[PDB]
Amino acid sequence: DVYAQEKQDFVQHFSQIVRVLTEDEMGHPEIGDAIARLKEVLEYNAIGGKYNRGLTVVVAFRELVEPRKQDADSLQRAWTVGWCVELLQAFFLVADDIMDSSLTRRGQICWYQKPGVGLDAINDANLLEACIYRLLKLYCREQPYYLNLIELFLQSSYQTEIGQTLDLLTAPQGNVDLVRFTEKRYKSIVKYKTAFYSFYLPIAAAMYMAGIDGEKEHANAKKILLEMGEFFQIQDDYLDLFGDPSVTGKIGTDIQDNKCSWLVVQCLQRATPEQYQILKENYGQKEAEKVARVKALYEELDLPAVFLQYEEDSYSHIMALIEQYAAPLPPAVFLGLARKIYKRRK
Amino acid sequence: DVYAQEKQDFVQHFSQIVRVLTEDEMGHPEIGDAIARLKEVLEYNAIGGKYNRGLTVVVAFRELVEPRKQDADSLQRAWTVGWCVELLQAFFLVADDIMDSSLTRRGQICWYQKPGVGLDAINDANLLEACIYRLLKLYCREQPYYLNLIELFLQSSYQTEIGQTLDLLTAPQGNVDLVRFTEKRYKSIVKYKTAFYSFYLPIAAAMYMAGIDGEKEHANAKKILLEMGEFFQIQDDYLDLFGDPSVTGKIGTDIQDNKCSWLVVQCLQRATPEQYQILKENYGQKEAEKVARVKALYEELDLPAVFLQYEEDSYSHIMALIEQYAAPLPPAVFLGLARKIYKRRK
Ligand SMILES: CC(C)C1=CC2=CC(=O)[C@H]3C(C)(C)CCC[C@]3(C)C2=C(O)C1=O
Ligand SMILES: CC(C)C1=CC2=CC(=O)[C@H]3C(C)(C)CCC[C@]3(C)C2=C(O)C1=O
Ligand SMILES: O=P(O)(O)C(O)(Cn1ccnc1)P(=O)(O)O
Ligand SMILES: O=P(O)(O)C(O)(Cn1ccnc1)P(=O)(O)O
Ligand SMILES: [Mg+2]
Ligand SMILES: [Mg+2]
Ligand SMILES: [Mg+2]
Ligand SMILES: [Mg+2]
Ligand SMILES: [Mg+2]
Ligand SMILES: [Mg+2]
Repeated sequence: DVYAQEKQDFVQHFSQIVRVLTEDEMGHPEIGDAIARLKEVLEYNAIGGKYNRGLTVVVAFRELVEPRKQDADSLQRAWTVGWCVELLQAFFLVADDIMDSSLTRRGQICWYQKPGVGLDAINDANLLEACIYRLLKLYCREQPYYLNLIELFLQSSYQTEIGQTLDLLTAPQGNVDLVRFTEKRYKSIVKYKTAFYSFYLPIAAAMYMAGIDGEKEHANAKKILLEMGEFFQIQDDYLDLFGDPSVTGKIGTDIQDNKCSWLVVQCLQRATPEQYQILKENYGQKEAEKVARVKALYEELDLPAVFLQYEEDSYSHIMALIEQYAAPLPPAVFLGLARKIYKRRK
Repeated sequence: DVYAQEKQDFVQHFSQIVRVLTEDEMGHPEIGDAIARLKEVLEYNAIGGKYNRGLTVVVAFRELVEPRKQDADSLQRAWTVGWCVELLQAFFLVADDIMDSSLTRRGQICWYQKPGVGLDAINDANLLEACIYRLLKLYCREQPYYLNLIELFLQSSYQTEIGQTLDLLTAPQGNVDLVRFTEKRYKSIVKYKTAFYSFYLPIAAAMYMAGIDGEKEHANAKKILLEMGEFFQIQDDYLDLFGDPSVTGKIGTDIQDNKCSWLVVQCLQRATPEQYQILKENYGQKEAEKVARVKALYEELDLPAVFLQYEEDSYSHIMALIEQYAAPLPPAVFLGLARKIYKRRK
C-alpha cells in the first residue's frame, strides 16, 4: 500500500543516482571506460528486485519527520540513502552469487555468469560498495547525521560479512556433517547475514535522518527488526526449494551447496534414524537424482506445512514485539514493512 | 635506514591489532568461529611483505609531529593507522590474486588457492576491508582527524577499484588487441590502481594525524607521490617477468593474462612490423612455449636495458619534484620512501 504507491517515484530517481555517479569524474576523462563499466554494473545489479529495503528508508522517513520539515532537498537525501541501501544489497548479492555458485538472480543470469565478466565481478562488487559512500558525501556531507550514517553502513557491512563467514564455514563443499546444523547455529547465521542489513539498517537510517539517535530507541527498533529479519531468511530458505523460479527470479542451490537452511534443521529435528541416513548420503551434492531425494524426504515430513505453521506463529510474535517496543515510533513503520513480507512468494 | 629500524616495532604491534579485532566480539560468542576465521585470514594475508606502506605512516608521523606531542597513545594510533593501510593492501591483493589467476604471493600459495578456501576468499577480503574501519573507530574515534581518515581510506579504495576496472577492461581473456596498449592508457591505469593507495594514502594519513590538512599541502604531496607510484608500478611490471620469484615471492602472469604491462607498451613502441606479429600471435595466452617467445622478443629489444635507463631518469625527476614541492614538509619524508623503492628486487 504505502510501499506500492512510492515504488514508481523511487525507481525514477535511479537515473539521477547514475548520472551523479557517472559525471563528477568526467573532467577525469582518462577513467571514462571504467565509469562506463560502472554505469553498466549499476544497471544490471541495482535494478529488478522489489526495492523493499530502499523503500523502507523513504517510507519510514515520511512517517517520522513532520511534513513542514520535508523540504525537497530532504526528500532527495531520503531516497538517495534509500538507494545506498539497495547498493549494499547489490554489493553482497553479486558476491554471494559467486560464492553460492548460483545461476540466476532477479530472473536473469547472475552477473558473474555473463560471458565477459566472471570473476571481474569481484571488483565490480567492491565498486558498488564504494558508491554508497560517494553518494553519502554528495548528498549528506553537511548533515549532522553524516557520520552516524557512514558508521551504520560500515557496521552493517561488517556484520553481514561476519554472517557470510558463518554461512560458508557451516557449509564446506564435500563435507557432510549434519551435526553442525542446529537451531543455535541457524539463528546466529541469519541474524548476522540478513537481519542487520535488511531490517535494522534501513529503518535506523531513517531514524538518524529524522534526528532520532538515542541508544534506547535504536535498541528497541532493533529488537523488532532482528526478529523480522530472522523470519525473512527462513522464508528465503523455504522459497529456495519450494518456490517458483519464475516468481523468485532465482534457481535454488542450498542442498547442493551443503547449506544450513531452515529446512535441513527442521528435517533433522524430525528425522527417524533411517531418514538421517538418506539425508546423510544425498545432501551437499550436485547430482539432481540426490537433490530430489532430499526434497521428497522434506515433503514426506510435511515441512511445507511446518513452514506455514511457523510463518503464522512468528508473525504473531513479531506483532507482540511491535506492541511492546514500537513506542514512541508510529507502529505503521513496522506494520507496513511486515505486511510487505507476509506470505511473499518472491 | 629509518624504515629498517622501525620494522620490528611495527611488526610486534600486529599481535595487539589481532587481539583487539578478535576480542570485542567475544561477548558475542555465537560468532566465535567467524572470528577465528578472521584471525586466520589476517595472519595469512597481512603478514609476509615488506610493510613499506604501513611503515610510511609511522615514519612520516615521527617526522612531522614535535616529539613533545608524541605521547604513547599518539604513537599507538600512528601504527594502528599504519596497519589499516596494510589491511587495505591485503584486501586488494587477495581479490587481485583471484582476478589475475595468480599462484603465489609473498612466497606462499595465494589464499584462494589454498585447499578449503577458494572463492570464500571473496568474503575474506571484504572482512579485511571492514577491519580498517573497526580499528579507526577503536583508536581514532575521538580525534579531530577521524572523519578525514575515514573519507581518505574510502576515496583511496574507490580510486584503486576504478583503476582495477581499467586494468581488467584493457585485458580481456582471449582478445588480443595490442592497439589498446598505449602510454596514455598505461599511465592512467597505474595512477588509479597503485599510486593513490600505495603512495598518497599513507603519507596523507600521517599529514592529517599531525594536523596538516590544507588542500595545497596535500595537492603538492600528491604531485610527488603519484609520480613515485607510477615508477613503482613499472618496477612491478618489470619484476613480473624478469624477477626472481624466490625474491619477489610471486610468479608472474602478465603476458598470460593479456595485461597492459609497461614492457608490452615499450615493446610496441620499438617493434618492427614482423615483431608486431610474433607479439600478436603469442600474447595473452597460457602456453609456456608462447610466453617464452614474448620474453625473447623483449630481450631482443634490450628492454631490461630500457628499464634500467627509465629507472634512472624517473628517479631524477622524482627528486626534482621533491626539490619543487616538498616545502614546508621535511624532504626526508619523501627521500626515505624513495630510497626504500630504488632498485628494489622484491
Ligand atoms: C534491490 C531490491 C529490489 C531488493 C531486491 C531483492 C531481490 C532479490 O532477489 C531478493 C531475494 C533473491 C529473494 C533475496 C532476499 C530479498 C531480495 C534480496 C531482494 C531485496 O531484499 C531487495 O531489497
Ligand atoms: C604488506 C606490506 C608488507 C606490503 C607487502 C607487499 C608485498 C608484496 O607482495 C608486494 C608486491 C607483490 C611486489 C606488489 C607491490 C609491493 C607489495 C604489494 C607489497 C607492499 O607494497 C606492502 O606494503
Ligand atoms: O540464501 P542466501 O543467504 O545466499 C541469499 O538469501 C542472499 N543473502 C546473502 C546474505 N543474506 C542473504 P539468496 O538466497 O538471495 O542467495
Ligand atoms: O600487477 P598487479 O597490478 O596485479 C599487482 O601489482 C597488484 N596490484 C593491484 C593493484 N595495484 C597493484 P601484483 O603484481 O602484486 O599482482
Ligand atoms: Mg549465501
Ligand atoms: Mg545465494
Ligand atoms: Mg537462499
Ligand atoms: Mg592486477
Ligand atoms: Mg596480480
Ligand atoms: Mg604485477
